[PDB]
Amino acid sequence: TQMRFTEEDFNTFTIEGLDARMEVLKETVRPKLTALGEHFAPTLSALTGDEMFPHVAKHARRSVNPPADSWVAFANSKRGYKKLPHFQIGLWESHVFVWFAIIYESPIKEEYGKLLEVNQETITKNIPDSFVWSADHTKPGVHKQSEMDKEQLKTLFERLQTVKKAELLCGIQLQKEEVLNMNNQEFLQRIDDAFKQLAFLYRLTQKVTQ
Repeated sequence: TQMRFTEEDFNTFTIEGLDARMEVLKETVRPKLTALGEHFAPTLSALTGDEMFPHVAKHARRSVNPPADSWVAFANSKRGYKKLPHFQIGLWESHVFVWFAIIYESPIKEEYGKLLEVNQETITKNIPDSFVWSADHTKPGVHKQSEMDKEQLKTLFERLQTVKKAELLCGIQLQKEEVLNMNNQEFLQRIDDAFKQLAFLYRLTQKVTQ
């Protein structure tokens, strides 16, 4: 099946109202998120060495506010993903994102933070300058690695262990124009390649999570 997002998928996030937007989202975006979940779960399991399970994002059951983005997450749990380091594939009306994430809900984000600060040279070395970072998955903004200061990436790890609502996300962005002009396989390959680059970040946390 086709998993690459088309124009009607990005445009779904412009529909006004929770009810109206949700009716379209369950028709355009969600089916593709679920397909992406079944497709990439085996891959991440093979890549990380841990059993990975897909989790399509919920909206109406969690918030009364219309979602500006949706995604499918992958974690080493069959019931959830928010409390563990995970991966994500999603989109806003402007772009598609692929993340390795540690969000506020993670009860042990303080340890991950101290561990990332100790491997800062290795992380900088293995994460391409074309990648991006984020301290909050609910805001579309990101920080480009190419224009990331050494102190900036360090403070980002520090705030992860200092500020309770600070997060850590690393991945890539595929602009709407790019996604609309590439084919399915090229789309799957961009995501697949990003997971290969992001895999070592999961392994670092793998150790601290016992």
